[PDB]
Amino acid sequence: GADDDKPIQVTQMPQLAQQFIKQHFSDSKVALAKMESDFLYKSYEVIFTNGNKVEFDKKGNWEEVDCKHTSVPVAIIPAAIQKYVTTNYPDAKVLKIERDKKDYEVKLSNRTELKFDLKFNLIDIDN
Amino acid sequence: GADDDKPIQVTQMPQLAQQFIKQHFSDSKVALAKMESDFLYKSYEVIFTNGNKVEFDKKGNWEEVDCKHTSVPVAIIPAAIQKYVTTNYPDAKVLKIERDKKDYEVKLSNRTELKFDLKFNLIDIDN
Ligand SMILES: [Ca+2]
Ligand SMILES: [Ca+2]
Ligand SMILES: [Ca+2]
Ligand SMILES: [Ca+2]
Ligand SMILES: [Ca+2]
Repeated sequence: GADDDKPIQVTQMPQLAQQFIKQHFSDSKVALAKMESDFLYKSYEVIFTNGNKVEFDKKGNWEEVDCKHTSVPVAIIPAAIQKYVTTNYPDAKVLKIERDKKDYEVKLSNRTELKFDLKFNLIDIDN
Repeated sequence: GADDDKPIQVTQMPQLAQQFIKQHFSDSKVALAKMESDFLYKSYEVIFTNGNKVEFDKKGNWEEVDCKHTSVPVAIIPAAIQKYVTTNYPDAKVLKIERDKKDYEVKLSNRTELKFDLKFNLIDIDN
């Protein structure tokens, strides 16, 4: 829970996560890194000085990239999802992307939320 | 996709969905009901005249209750989740709840989003 939050240095994060930050957020500055946990999970969150955030699983694989203050770096977005978005919502940016073992969620700047299965088939549009 | 939306009467929705509306939204008025679909899914959405929405799977089982204009009827919220929310966020209402085959998402009026597994163990807090 919230009481279990533990601030850490970026160097205490999994190496996969450290690499991801360097790869995609080289131009951003880290405001706070923490380990988030409860009885049955552990994750890592990094918040940048512009308010954007990335959350990683215990292995350092991203699970949430929330760039609502700018937009999500395109390299992170699966090509089939980027094509769907740029075809059908050409005036929107992707503000957040999430993934788990079953789907991707994408939140657009026009407030639409899309969900895709792991084979990038559309399974929900919410406006 | 958006082009496939098909407006319908509420009586064309699965009976489980019709029952859910009557059970929990007796005081609301239906503005629009539709079948939503793409190649690999079908769902049903009902929007009320106050802007709240419920989405159901093809069988009429709710998957999203978005009551951001009021709050989610408490009877819909699993007891363990209601207890977590009312303990740790006593000033918040639940504005949306979602579920799938693996987790529940809950969005609170203070903008916090919580995720629980199907056994109601906390697996994410996002602020
Ligand atoms: Ca939908
Ligand atoms: Ca939905
Ligand atoms: Ca989800
Ligand atoms: Ca989190
Ligand atoms: Ca998260």
